[PDB]
Amino acid sequence: ITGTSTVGVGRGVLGDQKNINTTYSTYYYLQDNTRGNGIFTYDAKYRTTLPGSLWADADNQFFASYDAPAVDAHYYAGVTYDYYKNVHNRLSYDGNNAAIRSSVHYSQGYNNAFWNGSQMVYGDGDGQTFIPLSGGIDVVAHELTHAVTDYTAGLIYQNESGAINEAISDIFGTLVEFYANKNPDWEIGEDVYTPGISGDSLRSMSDPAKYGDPDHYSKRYTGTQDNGGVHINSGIINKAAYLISQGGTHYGVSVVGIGRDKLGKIFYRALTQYLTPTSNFSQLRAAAVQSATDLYGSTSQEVASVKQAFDAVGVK
Ligand SMILES: [Ca+2]
Ligand SMILES: [Ca+2]
Ligand SMILES: [Ca+2]
Ligand SMILES: [Ca+2]
Ligand SMILES: [Xe]
Ligand SMILES: [Zn+2]
Repeated sequence: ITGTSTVGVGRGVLGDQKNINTTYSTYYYLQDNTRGNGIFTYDAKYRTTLPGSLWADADNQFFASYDAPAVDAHYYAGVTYDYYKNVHNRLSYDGNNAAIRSSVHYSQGYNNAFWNGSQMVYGDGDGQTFIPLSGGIDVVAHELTHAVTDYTAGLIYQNESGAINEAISDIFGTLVEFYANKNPDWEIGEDVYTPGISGDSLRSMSDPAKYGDPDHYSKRYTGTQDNGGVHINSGIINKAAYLISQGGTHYGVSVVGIGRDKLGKIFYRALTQYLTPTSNFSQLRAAAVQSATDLYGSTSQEVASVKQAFDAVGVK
């Protein structure tokens, strides 16, 4: 909508207070004009027609329980926007400052979040398995990364390409989490998963096998479920990324870690300059090697580390 840029305040899903960029025009809207062509958050009002209505608030204070998922959706979209711009010189998900829209309160007890080709959608969770999914900055950035992927490599959401696609989103979801620097880890969804159980999460990049996901190519899932295991076989690429960053010895193969920032630069370049819609794991390894080569030189530690990491997860 047209109006004047303001700053509201409220509370997120985990009860933390934050300021949010809003727009004033009779009501204060969850519309952030400070980033590209706007960040827009909507109320789906427990139904599934999207996007729903642009979030409207009478006094620019967002402390109602009902407000909390909207607050975090809008805020964490801004953080994610900030990461890609500041760290990779990318302007929103299409690279040309496309408007970022999100809808919260989608359906009833909906234990998921997703990118629907045009926008972010967040369930509220059933309160058992999940609380409103926008509470997790890694979940928000995972999903927005899918948009980035869809506009760049275009990895098909099936079999190995799909698994890479999932990994990329877990990878950048995690790097945005570190970027924001609130309790960062190499786990996924821990902030909003199983409110009754502490110390768990949806997936682990540091040890995928903690939840039955493969950490080695010889352990890959080959059935047809989950689009050919896109959230399952991602663990193999997740572990590779973890090792490039953090180092370690995995099934006997030692990797020299090179840190999160170089991890991000290598995988961002692979994503935007080398991967294609039908890339497989073996082509991801080659893309990552070439990317590290472009960035640091063929005799670099960085290249050497990439080779060890894929070696360690049995990807040649
Ligand atoms: Ca209010
Ligand atoms: Ca965390
Ligand atoms: Ca996490
Ligand atoms: Ca939990
Ligand atoms: Xe983005
Ligand atoms: Zn995903």
